[PDB]
Amino acid sequence: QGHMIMAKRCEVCGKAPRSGNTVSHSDKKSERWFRPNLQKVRVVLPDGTIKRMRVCTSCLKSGKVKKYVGQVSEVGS
Repeated sequence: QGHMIMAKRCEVCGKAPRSGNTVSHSDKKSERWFRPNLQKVRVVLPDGTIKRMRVCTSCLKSGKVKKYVGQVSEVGS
């Protein structure tokens, strides 16, 4: 393999979701289930719109993205 380049990655920074080892709690949510290491977080667009985008945990942790707050985890760190 290696020629099949159709993969799901961060639509914000382009990097792939290479870290999804974190068990969350109190979610029990399902937006067509969860993606492999990818959390679609509902963010706000500067054009005045709300969009679900696939964001990598790296970007989620760095929090340097245009966000509408889509993280309700009860643990700080």
